[PDB]
Amino acid sequence: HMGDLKYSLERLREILERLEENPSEKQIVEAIRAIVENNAQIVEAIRAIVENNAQIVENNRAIIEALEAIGVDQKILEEMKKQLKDLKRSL
Amino acid sequence: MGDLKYSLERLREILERLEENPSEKQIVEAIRAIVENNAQIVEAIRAIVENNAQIVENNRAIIEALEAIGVDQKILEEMKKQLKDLKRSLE
Amino acid sequence: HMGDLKYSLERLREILERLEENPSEKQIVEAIRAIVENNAQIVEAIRAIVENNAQIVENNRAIIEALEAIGVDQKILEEMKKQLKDLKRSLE
Amino acid sequence: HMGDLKYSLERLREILERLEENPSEKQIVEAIRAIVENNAQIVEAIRAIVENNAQIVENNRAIIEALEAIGVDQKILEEMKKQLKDLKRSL
Amino acid sequence: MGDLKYSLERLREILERLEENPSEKQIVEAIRAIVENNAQIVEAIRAIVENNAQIVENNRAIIEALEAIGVDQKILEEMKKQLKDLKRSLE
Amino acid sequence: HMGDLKYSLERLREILERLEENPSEKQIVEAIRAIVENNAQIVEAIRAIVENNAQIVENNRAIIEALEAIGVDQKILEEMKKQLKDLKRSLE
Repeated sequence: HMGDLKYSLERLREILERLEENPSEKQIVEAIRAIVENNAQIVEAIRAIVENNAQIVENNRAIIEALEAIGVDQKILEEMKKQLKDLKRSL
Repeated sequence: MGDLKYSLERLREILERLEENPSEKQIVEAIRAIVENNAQIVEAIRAIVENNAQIVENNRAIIEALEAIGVDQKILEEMKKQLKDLKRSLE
Repeated sequence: HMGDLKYSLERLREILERLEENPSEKQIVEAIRAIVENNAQIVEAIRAIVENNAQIVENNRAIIEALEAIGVDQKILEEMKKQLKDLKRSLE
Repeated sequence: HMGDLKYSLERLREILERLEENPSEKQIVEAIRAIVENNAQIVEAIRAIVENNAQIVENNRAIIEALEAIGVDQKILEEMKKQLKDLKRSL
Repeated sequence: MGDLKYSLERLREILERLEENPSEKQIVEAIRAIVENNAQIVEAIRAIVENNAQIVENNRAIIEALEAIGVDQKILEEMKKQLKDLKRSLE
Repeated sequence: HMGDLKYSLERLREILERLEENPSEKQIVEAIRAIVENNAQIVEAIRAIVENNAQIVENNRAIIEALEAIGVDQKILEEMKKQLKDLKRSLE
Protein backbone atom coordinates (compact mmCIF):
# COMPACT_ATOMS: atom_id res chain seq x y z
CA HIS A 1 0.00 0.00 0.00
CA MET A 2 3.00 2.28 0.57
CA GLY A 3 3.22 2.51 -3.21
CA ASP A 4 -0.39 3.62 -3.65
CA LEU A 5 0.18 6.04 -0.75
CA LYS A 6 3.14 7.79 -2.39
CA TYR A 7 1.30 8.17 -5.70
CA SER A 8 -2.18 8.81 -4.29
CA LEU A 9 -0.41 11.71 -2.56
CA GLU A 10 1.51 12.86 -5.65
CA ARG A 11 -1.79 12.88 -7.54
CA LEU A 12 -3.20 14.93 -4.67
CA ARG A 13 -0.53 17.64 -4.91
CA GLU A 14 -1.04 17.99 -8.68
CA ILE A 15 -4.72 18.84 -8.21
CA LEU A 16 -3.77 21.26 -5.44
CA GLU A 17 -1.39 23.26 -7.65
CA ARG A 18 -4.03 23.07 -10.38
CA LEU A 19 -6.76 24.17 -7.97
CA GLU A 20 -4.61 27.07 -6.75
CA GLU A 21 -4.09 28.16 -10.38
CA ASN A 22 -7.71 28.11 -11.61
CA PRO A 23 -9.90 27.82 -8.49
CA SER A 24 -13.41 26.62 -9.28
CA GLU A 25 -16.21 24.64 -7.68
CA LYS A 26 -15.39 21.74 -10.02
CA GLN A 27 -11.70 21.80 -9.06
CA ILE A 28 -12.53 22.08 -5.35
CA VAL A 29 -14.92 19.13 -5.61
CA GLU A 30 -12.33 17.27 -7.68
CA ALA A 31 -9.69 18.00 -5.02
CA ILE A 32 -11.98 16.73 -2.24
CA ARG A 33 -12.62 13.53 -4.19
CA ALA A 34 -8.85 13.07 -4.44
CA ILE A 35 -8.47 13.76 -0.71
CA VAL A 36 -11.12 11.16 0.12
CA GLU A 37 -9.38 8.58 -2.06
CA ASN A 38 -6.09 9.35 -0.29
CA ASN A 39 -7.65 8.99 3.16
CA ALA A 40 -9.16 5.66 2.06
CA GLN A 41 -5.62 4.49 1.26
CA ILE A 42 -4.23 5.88 4.52
CA VAL A 43 -6.91 3.90 6.34
CA GLU A 44 -6.08 0.72 4.42
CA ALA A 45 -2.39 1.08 5.29
CA ILE A 46 -3.20 1.68 8.96
CA ARG A 47 -5.42 -1.42 8.97
CA ALA A 48 -2.47 -3.43 7.64
CA ILE A 49 0.00 -1.97 10.16
CA VAL A 50 -2.40 -2.85 12.98
CA GLU A 51 -2.58 -6.38 11.58
CA ASN A 52 1.21 -6.63 11.36
CA ASN A 53 1.45 -5.48 14.98
CA ALA A 54 -0.98 -8.23 16.00
CA GLN A 55 1.13 -10.93 14.34
CA ILE A 56 4.31 -9.50 15.86
CA VAL A 57 2.81 -9.80 19.35
CA GLU A 58 1.83 -13.42 18.66
CA ASN A 59 5.42 -14.15 17.62
CA ASN A 60 6.77 -12.37 20.70
CA ARG A 61 4.33 -14.44 22.77
CA ALA A 62 5.71 -17.67 21.31
CA ILE A 63 9.26 -16.46 21.98
CA ILE A 64 8.46 -16.12 25.69
CA GLU A 65 6.87 -19.57 25.82
CA ALA A 66 10.14 -20.89 24.40
CA LEU A 67 12.18 -18.95 26.97
CA GLU A 68 9.84 -20.43 29.58
CA ALA A 69 10.99 -23.97 28.71
CA ILE A 70 14.71 -23.43 28.03
CA GLY A 71 15.72 -24.38 31.57
CA VAL A 72 15.85 -27.81 33.15
CA ASP A 73 12.57 -28.62 34.87
CA GLN A 74 12.49 -28.67 38.67
CA LYS A 75 11.24 -32.29 38.52
CA ILE A 76 14.39 -33.81 37.04
CA LEU A 77 16.52 -31.14 38.73
CA GLU A 78 15.05 -32.37 42.02
CA GLU A 79 15.93 -35.95 41.06
CA MET A 80 19.61 -35.18 40.46
CA LYS A 81 20.03 -33.24 43.72
CA LYS A 82 18.69 -36.16 45.77
CA GLN A 83 20.90 -38.55 43.80
CA LEU A 84 23.79 -36.35 44.90
CA LYS A 85 22.63 -36.21 48.52
CA ASP A 86 22.52 -40.02 48.47
CA LEU A 87 25.98 -40.39 46.92
CA LYS A 88 27.49 -37.90 49.37
CA ARG A 89 26.00 -39.87 52.28
CA SER A 90 27.23 -43.32 51.22
CA LEU A 91 30.56 -41.70 50.32
CA MET B 1 -10.10 1.28 13.95
CA GLY B 2 -13.86 0.98 14.28
CA ASP B 3 -14.13 4.76 14.34
CA LEU B 4 -11.75 4.96 11.37
CA LYS B 5 -13.80 2.69 9.11
CA TYR B 6 -16.96 4.72 9.79
CA SER B 7 -15.58 8.27 9.71
CA LEU B 8 -14.43 7.04 6.29
CA GLU B 9 -17.93 5.77 5.47
CA ARG B 10 -19.42 9.06 6.66
CA LEU B 11 -16.84 10.86 4.52
CA ARG B 12 -17.70 8.92 1.35
CA GLU B 13 -21.42 9.66 1.73
CA ILE B 14 -20.94 13.44 1.92
CA LEU B 15 -18.67 13.22 -1.13
CA GLU B 16 -21.40 11.78 -3.36
CA ARG B 17 -23.89 14.21 -1.83
CA LEU B 18 -21.41 17.00 -2.57
CA GLU B 19 -20.98 15.65 -6.10
CA GLU B 20 -24.78 15.46 -6.47
CA ASN B 21 -25.74 19.00 -5.38
CA PRO B 22 -22.45 20.88 -4.91
CA SER B 23 -22.64 24.04 -2.81
CA GLU B 24 -20.44 26.11 -0.54
CA LYS B 25 -22.40 24.65 2.38
CA GLN B 26 -21.62 21.13 1.16
CA ILE B 27 -17.95 21.82 0.42
CA VAL B 28 -17.53 23.20 3.94
CA GLU B 29 -19.47 20.22 5.29
CA ALA B 30 -17.14 17.86 3.43
CA ILE B 31 -14.06 19.68 4.74
CA ARG B 32 -15.33 19.36 8.32
CA ALA B 33 -15.79 15.63 7.71
CA ILE B 34 -12.25 15.37 6.34
CA VAL B 35 -10.81 17.16 9.37
CA GLU B 36 -12.67 14.77 11.67
CA ASN B 37 -11.37 11.80 9.69
CA ASN B 38 -7.80 13.13 9.81
CA ALA B 39 -8.00 13.67 13.57
CA GLN B 40 -8.97 10.00 13.89
CA ILE B 41 -6.16 8.89 11.61
CA VAL B 42 -3.82 10.86 13.88
CA GLU B 43 -5.11 9.16 17.03
CA ALA B 44 -4.71 5.74 15.42
CA ILE B 45 -1.15 6.59 14.39
CA ARG B 46 -0.35 7.75 17.93
CA ALA B 47 -1.68 4.45 19.32
CA ILE B 48 0.37 2.47 16.79
CA VAL B 49 3.46 4.42 17.86
CA GLU B 50 2.70 3.66 21.51
CA ASN B 51 2.30 -0.03 20.65
CA ASN B 52 5.62 0.02 18.78
CA ALA B 53 7.28 1.53 21.86
CA GLN B 54 5.89 -1.18 24.14
CA ILE B 55 6.87 -3.82 21.57
CA VAL B 56 10.47 -2.58 21.48
CA GLU B 57 10.73 -2.70 25.28
CA ASN B 58 9.41 -6.27 25.38
CA ASN B 59 12.08 -7.20 22.82
CA ARG B 60 14.64 -5.62 25.15
CA ALA B 61 13.53 -7.83 28.05
CA ILE B 62 13.66 -10.86 25.74
CA ILE B 63 17.29 -10.08 24.93
CA GLU B 64 18.13 -9.42 28.58
CA ALA B 65 16.91 -12.95 29.31
CA LEU B 66 18.86 -14.44 26.39
CA GLU B 67 22.00 -12.86 27.87
CA ALA B 68 21.43 -14.70 31.17
CA ILE B 69 20.35 -18.07 29.73
CA GLY B 70 23.89 -19.46 29.62
CA VAL B 71 25.98 -20.59 32.57
CA ASP B 72 28.05 -17.94 34.35
CA GLN B 73 31.70 -17.69 33.37
CA LYS B 74 32.55 -17.61 37.08
CA ILE B 75 30.88 -20.95 37.84
CA LEU B 76 32.08 -22.39 34.53
CA GLU B 77 35.59 -21.30 35.53
CA GLU B 78 35.44 -23.24 38.81
CA MET B 79 34.36 -26.50 37.18
CA LYS B 80 37.16 -26.53 34.59
CA LYS B 81 39.82 -26.21 37.29
CA GLN B 82 38.00 -28.95 39.22
CA LEU B 83 38.33 -31.06 36.07
CA LYS B 84 41.97 -30.02 35.67
CA ASP B 85 42.61 -31.04 39.28
CA LEU B 86 41.00 -34.49 38.93
CA LYS B 87 42.83 -35.28 35.69
CA ARG B 88 46.12 -34.58 37.51
CA SER B 89 45.58 -36.69 40.64
CA LEU B 90 44.06 -39.47 38.51
CA GLU B 91 47.04 -39.76 36.15
CA HIS C 1 7.40 13.22 13.18
CA MET C 2 4.67 12.83 15.79
CA GLY C 3 4.98 16.47 16.82
CA ASP C 4 4.60 17.88 13.31
CA LEU C 5 1.52 15.65 13.11
CA LYS C 6 0.02 17.17 16.27
CA TYR C 7 0.52 20.71 14.94
CA SER C 8 -0.39 20.28 11.27
CA LEU C 9 -3.66 19.04 12.78
CA GLU C 10 -4.07 21.95 15.21
CA ARG C 11 -3.33 24.31 12.32
CA LEU C 12 -5.94 22.43 10.29
CA ARG C 13 -8.66 22.94 12.91
CA GLU C 14 -7.88 26.67 13.07
CA ILE C 15 -8.55 27.12 9.34
CA LEU C 16 -11.73 25.04 9.61
CA GLU C 17 -13.16 27.47 12.17
CA ARG C 18 -12.16 30.43 10.00
CA LEU C 19 -13.71 28.67 7.02
CA GLU C 20 -16.97 28.02 8.87
CA GLU C 21 -16.99 31.57 10.25
CA ASN C 22 -16.36 33.41 6.95
CA PRO C 23 -16.65 30.84 4.15
CA SER C 24 -15.09 31.83 0.84
CA GLU C 25 -13.35 30.28 -2.14
CA LYS C 26 -10.02 31.62 -0.87
CA GLN C 27 -10.59 30.06 2.56
CA ILE C 28 -11.85 26.78 1.08
CA VAL C 29 -8.74 26.49 -1.09
CA GLU C 30 -6.61 27.47 1.91
CA ALA C 31 -8.25 24.69 3.93
CA ILE C 32 -7.56 22.17 1.16
CA ARG C 33 -3.90 23.20 1.07
CA ALA C 34 -3.69 22.63 4.83
CA ILE C 35 -5.35 19.23 4.36
CA VAL C 36 -2.82 18.11 1.75
CA GLU C 37 0.01 19.22 4.03
CA ASN C 38 -1.47 17.21 6.90
CA ASN C 39 -1.91 14.19 4.64
CA ALA C 40 1.74 14.47 3.57
CA GLN C 41 2.75 14.25 7.23
CA ILE C 42 0.38 11.35 7.86
CA VAL C 43 2.06 9.56 4.95
CA GLU C 44 5.58 10.18 6.28
CA ALA C 45 4.65 9.01 9.78
CA ILE C 46 3.16 5.89 8.20
CA ARG C 47 6.35 5.43 6.18
CA ALA C 48 8.39 5.42 9.41
CA ILE C 49 6.05 3.01 11.21
CA VAL C 50 6.47 0.61 8.29
CA GLU C 51 10.24 1.08 8.56
CA ASN C 52 10.16 0.39 12.30
CA ASN C 53 8.01 -2.71 11.83
CA ALA C 54 10.52 -4.18 9.38
CA GLN C 55 13.43 -3.65 11.79
CA ILE C 56 11.33 -5.17 14.58
CA VAL C 57 10.75 -8.26 12.43
CA GLU C 58 14.48 -8.39 11.70
CA ASN C 59 15.29 -8.25 15.42
CA ASN C 60 12.69 -10.96 16.09
CA ARG C 61 14.44 -13.03 13.41
CA ALA C 62 17.75 -12.76 15.29
CA ILE C 63 16.06 -13.71 18.57
CA ILE C 64 14.76 -16.93 17.02
CA GLU C 65 18.17 -17.68 15.50
CA ALA C 66 19.61 -17.36 19.01
CA LEU C 67 16.92 -19.62 20.48
CA GLU C 68 17.82 -22.24 17.86
CA ALA C 69 21.39 -22.39 19.19
CA ILE C 70 20.60 -22.30 22.92
CA GLY C 71 20.46 -26.08 23.08
CA VAL C 72 23.48 -28.36 23.25
CA ASP C 73 24.51 -29.45 19.76
CA GLN C 74 23.42 -32.99 18.96
CA LYS C 75 27.01 -33.83 18.01
CA ILE C 76 28.21 -33.35 21.59
CA LEU C 77 25.06 -35.02 22.93
CA GLU C 78 25.75 -38.00 20.66
CA GLU C 79 29.29 -38.34 22.01
CA MET C 80 28.33 -38.09 25.69
CA LYS C 81 25.53 -40.65 25.40
CA LYS C 82 27.97 -43.12 23.82
CA GLN C 83 30.44 -42.53 26.66
CA LEU C 84 27.65 -43.24 29.16
CA LYS C 85 26.86 -46.48 27.32
CA ASP C 86 30.48 -47.68 27.30
CA LEU C 87 30.91 -46.88 31.00
CA LYS C 88 27.74 -48.79 31.89
CA ARG C 89 29.14 -51.76 29.95
CA SER C 90 32.59 -51.78 31.57
CA LEU C 91 31.27 -51.29 35.11
CA GLU C 92 28.74 -54.12 34.78
CA HIS D 1 35.48 -48.76 55.72
CA MET D 2 38.55 -46.58 55.18
CA GLY D 3 38.82 -46.46 58.96
CA ASP D 4 38.79 -50.24 59.38
CA LEU D 5 41.28 -50.41 56.50
CA LYS D 6 43.83 -48.12 58.16
CA TYR D 7 43.62 -50.01 61.46
CA SER D 8 43.20 -53.51 60.03
CA LEU D 9 46.50 -52.69 58.33
CA GLU D 10 48.16 -51.22 61.43
CA ARG D 11 47.18 -54.38 63.30
CA LEU D 12 48.73 -56.33 60.43
CA ARG D 13 52.11 -54.60 60.71
CA GLU D 14 52.27 -55.21 64.47
CA ILE D 15 51.97 -58.97 63.98
CA LEU D 16 54.59 -58.78 61.23
CA GLU D 17 57.19 -57.12 63.46
CA ARG D 18 56.21 -59.60 66.18
CA LEU D 19 56.44 -62.52 63.75
CA GLU D 20 59.86 -61.34 62.56
CA GLU D 21 61.03 -61.18 66.19
CA ASN D 22 59.89 -64.63 67.40
CA PRO D 23 58.98 -66.62 64.27
CA SER D 24 56.77 -69.61 65.03
CA GLU D 25 54.04 -71.68 63.41
CA LYS D 26 51.52 -70.03 65.74
CA GLN D 27 52.69 -66.53 64.81
CA ILE D 28 52.72 -67.38 61.09
CA VAL D 29 49.19 -68.77 61.32
CA GLU D 30 48.19 -65.75 63.40
CA ALA D 31 49.70 -63.45 60.76
CA ILE D 32 47.82 -65.23 57.96
CA ARG D 33 44.56 -64.89 59.90
CA ALA D 34 45.25 -61.16 60.16
CA ILE D 35 46.05 -60.98 56.44
CA VAL D 36 42.78 -62.73 55.58
CA GLU D 37 40.83 -60.30 57.76
CA ASN D 38 42.55 -57.38 56.01
CA ASN D 39 41.76 -58.75 52.55
CA ALA D 40 38.13 -59.19 53.62
CA GLN D 41 38.08 -55.47 54.44
CA ILE D 42 39.84 -54.54 51.20
CA VAL D 43 37.15 -56.50 49.35
CA GLU D 44 34.36 -54.76 51.26
CA ALA D 45 35.82 -51.34 50.42
CA ILE D 46 36.17 -52.28 46.75
CA ARG D 47 32.55 -53.46 46.71
CA ALA D 48 31.51 -50.05 48.05
CA ILE D 49 33.66 -48.12 45.55
CA VAL D 50 32.12 -50.13 42.71
CA GLU D 51 28.68 -49.25 44.10
CA ASN D 52 29.59 -45.56 44.34
CA ASN D 53 30.78 -45.66 40.72
CA ALA D 54 27.43 -47.15 39.67
CA GLN D 55 25.48 -44.33 41.34
CA ILE D 56 27.82 -41.72 39.84
CA VAL D 57 27.09 -43.04 36.34
CA GLU D 58 23.35 -42.89 37.02
CA ASN D 59 23.72 -39.25 38.07
CA ASN D 60 25.84 -38.49 35.01
CA ARG D 61 23.15 -40.18 32.91
CA ALA D 62 20.47 -37.90 34.37
CA ILE D 63 22.70 -34.88 33.72
CA ILE D 64 22.81 -35.72 30.01
CA GLU D 65 19.04 -36.21 29.85
CA ALA D 66 18.76 -32.69 31.29
CA LEU D 67 21.23 -31.32 28.74
CA GLU D 68 19.13 -33.09 26.11
CA ALA D 69 16.11 -30.93 26.97
CA ILE D 70 17.73 -27.55 27.67
CA GLY D 71 17.16 -26.29 24.13
CA VAL D 72 13.93 -25.13 22.54
CA ASP D 73 12.18 -28.00 20.79
CA GLN D 74 12.13 -28.04 16.99
CA LYS D 75 8.31 -28.15 17.13
CA ILE D 76 7.79 -24.69 18.61
CA LEU D 77 10.99 -23.46 16.95
CA GLU D 78 9.40 -24.47 13.65
CA GLU D 79 6.24 -22.56 14.59
CA MET D 80 8.08 -19.28 15.22
CA LYS D 81 10.07 -19.46 11.97
CA LYS D 82 6.90 -19.85 9.90
CA GLN D 83 5.27 -17.03 11.87
CA LEU D 84 8.25 -14.93 10.81
CA LYS D 85 8.05 -16.06 7.17
CA ASP D 86 4.39 -15.02 7.21
CA LEU D 87 5.07 -11.61 8.77
CA LYS D 88 7.91 -10.92 6.35
CA ARG D 89 5.60 -11.73 3.42
CA SER D 90 2.67 -9.52 4.47
CA LEU D 91 5.22 -6.84 5.40
CA MET E 1 33.74 -58.72 41.72
CA GLY E 2 32.32 -62.21 41.37
CA ASP E 3 35.85 -63.61 41.31
CA LEU E 4 36.74 -61.41 44.30
CA LYS E 5 33.94 -62.69 46.54
CA TYR E 6 34.93 -66.31 45.85
CA SER E 7 38.73 -66.06 45.96
CA LEU E 8 37.88 -64.61 49.37
CA GLU E 9 35.61 -67.57 50.16
CA ARG E 10 38.31 -69.98 48.98
CA LEU E 11 40.79 -68.06 51.15
CA ARG E 12 38.67 -68.32 54.31
CA GLU E 13 38.25 -72.09 53.90
CA ILE E 14 42.00 -72.76 53.73
CA LEU E 15 42.46 -70.55 56.79
CA GLU E 16 40.25 -72.72 59.00
CA ARG E 17 41.83 -75.83 57.46
CA LEU E 18 45.23 -74.31 58.24
CA GLU E 19 44.04 -73.51 61.77
CA GLU E 20 42.72 -77.07 62.11
CA ASN E 21 45.81 -79.06 61.02
CA PRO E 22 48.60 -76.48 60.58
CA SER E 23 51.57 -77.60 58.50
CA GLU E 24 54.22 -76.12 56.25
CA LYS E 25 52.25 -77.53 53.31
CA GLN E 26 49.12 -75.73 54.52
CA ILE E 27 50.88 -72.44 55.28
CA VAL E 28 52.35 -72.44 51.77
CA GLU E 29 48.93 -73.39 50.40
CA ALA E 30 47.37 -70.47 52.26
CA ILE E 31 50.04 -68.08 50.98
CA ARG E 32 49.37 -69.18 47.39
CA ALA E 33 45.67 -68.49 47.98
CA ILE E 34 46.48 -65.04 49.38
CA VAL E 35 48.64 -64.19 46.36
CA GLU E 36 45.82 -65.24 44.03
CA ASN E 37 43.36 -63.11 46.01
CA ASN E 38 45.71 -60.11 45.92
CA ALA E 39 46.19 -60.44 42.16
CA GLN E 40 42.40 -60.27 41.81
CA ILE E 41 42.17 -57.26 44.11
CA VAL E 42 44.77 -55.61 41.86
CA GLU E 43 42.78 -56.32 38.69
CA ALA E 44 39.62 -54.92 40.29
CA ILE E 45 41.50 -51.78 41.35
CA ARG E 46 42.87 -51.35 37.82
CA ALA E 47 39.34 -51.62 36.41
CA ILE E 48 38.05 -49.08 38.94
CA VAL E 49 40.84 -46.72 37.90
CA GLU E 50 39.91 -47.20 34.24
CA ASN E 51 36.27 -46.47 35.08
CA ASN E 52 37.30 -43.33 36.97
CA ALA E 53 39.26 -42.18 33.91
CA GLN E 54 36.27 -42.68 31.61
CA ILE E 55 34.03 -40.96 34.17
CA VAL E 56 36.30 -37.91 34.29
CA GLU E 57 36.29 -37.61 30.49
CA ASN E 58 32.48 -37.79 30.37
CA ASN E 59 32.39 -34.98 32.94
CA ARG E 60 34.68 -33.00 30.63
CA ALA E 61 32.25 -33.38 27.72
CA ILE E 62 29.39 -32.35 30.01
CA ILE E 63 31.22 -29.13 30.85
CA GLU E 64 32.13 -28.51 27.21
CA ALA E 65 28.39 -28.61 26.46
CA LEU E 66 27.55 -26.31 29.38
CA GLU E 67 30.01 -23.79 27.92
CA ALA E 68 28.10 -23.77 24.62
CA ILE E 69 24.55 -23.78 26.04
CA GLY E 70 24.30 -19.99 26.15
CA VAL E 71 23.87 -17.64 23.21
CA ASP E 72 27.03 -16.47 21.46
CA GLN E 73 28.35 -13.06 22.46
CA LYS E 74 28.71 -12.26 18.75
CA ILE E 75 25.03 -12.83 17.97
CA LEU E 76 24.00 -11.28 21.29
CA GLU E 77 26.10 -8.25 20.31
CA GLU E 78 24.23 -7.79 17.02
CA MET E 79 20.78 -7.85 18.63
CA LYS E 80 21.58 -5.19 21.24
CA LYS E 81 22.70 -2.74 18.55
CA GLN E 82 19.56 -3.63 16.60
CA LEU E 83 17.62 -2.70 19.74
CA LYS E 84 19.70 0.46 20.17
CA ASP E 85 18.94 1.39 16.55
CA LEU E 86 15.18 0.90 16.88
CA LYS E 87 14.95 2.86 20.13
CA ARG E 88 16.62 5.79 18.34
CA SER E 89 14.46 5.94 15.19
CA LEU E 90 11.34 5.31 17.30
CA GLU E 91 11.95 8.23 19.67
CA HIS F 1 50.39 -45.63 42.64
CA MET F 2 49.21 -48.11 40.01
CA GLY F 3 52.79 -48.90 39.00
CA ASP F 4 54.00 -49.70 42.51
CA LEU F 5 50.94 -51.97 42.69
CA LYS F 6 51.96 -53.84 39.53
CA TYR F 7 55.47 -54.44 40.87
CA SER F 8 54.76 -55.19 44.53
CA LEU F 9 52.61 -57.93 43.00
CA GLU F 10 55.27 -59.19 40.58
CA ARG F 11 57.73 -59.21 43.49
CA LEU F 12 55.14 -61.14 45.49
CA ARG F 13 54.82 -63.87 42.86
CA GLU F 14 58.61 -64.25 42.72
CA ILE F 15 58.82 -65.04 46.44
CA LEU F 16 55.88 -67.44 46.15
CA GLU F 17 57.78 -69.53 43.59
CA ARG F 18 60.90 -69.48 45.78
CA LEU F 19 58.73 -70.44 48.74
CA GLU F 20 57.14 -73.34 46.87
CA GLU F 21 60.53 -74.43 45.51
CA ASN F 22 62.46 -74.39 48.82
CA PRO F 23 59.89 -73.91 51.60
CA SER F 24 61.29 -72.74 54.93
CA GLU F 25 60.32 -70.62 57.91
CA LYS F 26 62.61 -67.85 56.67
CA GLN F 27 60.97 -67.90 53.23
CA ILE F 28 57.45 -68.12 54.68
CA VAL F 29 58.10 -65.08 56.88
CA GLU F 30 59.69 -63.33 53.89
CA ALA F 31 56.56 -64.05 51.85
CA ILE F 32 54.35 -62.65 54.61
CA ARG F 33 56.43 -59.46 54.73
CA ALA F 34 55.97 -59.07 50.97
CA ILE F 35 52.23 -59.64 51.41
CA VAL F 36 51.91 -56.90 54.03
CA GLU F 37 53.84 -54.52 51.77
CA ASN F 38 51.49 -55.32 48.88
CA ASN F 39 48.46 -54.84 51.13
CA ALA F 40 49.82 -51.45 52.23
CA GLN F 41 49.94 -50.40 48.56
CA ILE F 42 46.46 -51.78 47.91
CA VAL F 43 45.25 -49.65 50.82
CA GLU F 44 46.91 -46.48 49.51
CA ALA F 45 45.53 -47.00 46.00
CA ILE F 46 42.09 -47.48 47.56
CA ARG F 47 42.61 -44.31 49.60
CA ALA F 48 43.23 -42.35 46.39
CA ILE F 49 40.24 -43.85 44.56
CA VAL F 50 38.05 -42.74 47.47
CA GLU F 51 39.64 -39.29 47.23
CA ASN F 52 38.99 -39.13 43.48
CA ASN F 53 35.37 -40.26 43.93
CA ALA F 54 34.72 -37.43 46.39
CA GLN F 55 36.11 -34.80 44.00
CA ILE F 56 34.05 -36.34 41.18
CA VAL F 57 30.92 -35.97 43.31
CA GLU F 58 31.91 -32.37 44.06
CA ASN F 59 32.30 -31.63 40.35
CA ASN F 60 28.94 -33.28 39.66
CA ARG F 61 27.48 -31.00 42.34
CA ALA F 62 28.75 -27.92 40.48
CA ILE F 63 27.36 -29.24 37.18
CA ILE F 64 23.88 -29.52 38.72
CA GLU F 65 24.18 -26.04 40.25
CA ALA F 66 24.94 -24.74 36.75
CA LEU F 67 21.99 -26.63 35.26
CA GLU F 68 19.75 -25.00 37.87
CA ALA F 69 20.69 -21.53 36.56
CA ILE F 70 20.56 -22.30 32.83
CA GLY F 71 16.91 -21.29 32.64
CA VAL F 72 15.64 -17.73 32.49
CA ASP F 73 14.90 -16.43 35.98
CA GLN F 74 11.19 -16.41 36.75
CA LYS F 75 11.46 -12.73 37.72
CA ILE F 76 12.30 -11.72 34.15
CA LEU F 77 9.77 -14.21 32.78
CA GLU F 78 7.12 -12.67 35.05
CA GLU F 79 7.87 -9.18 33.72
CA MET F 80 7.84 -10.16 30.04
CA LYS F 81 4.55 -12.06 30.30
CA LYS F 82 2.93 -9.00 31.88
CA GLN F 83 4.25 -6.81 29.05
CA LEU F 84 2.75 -9.25 26.54
CA LYS F 85 -0.59 -9.03 28.36
CA ASP F 86 -0.65 -5.22 28.39
CA LEU F 87 0.27 -5.03 24.70
CA LYS F 88 -2.50 -7.47 23.79
CA ARG F 89 -4.92 -5.26 25.72
CA SER F 90 -3.89 -1.95 24.12
CA LEU F 91 -3.80 -3.34 20.57
CA GLU F 92 -7.27 -4.90 20.87
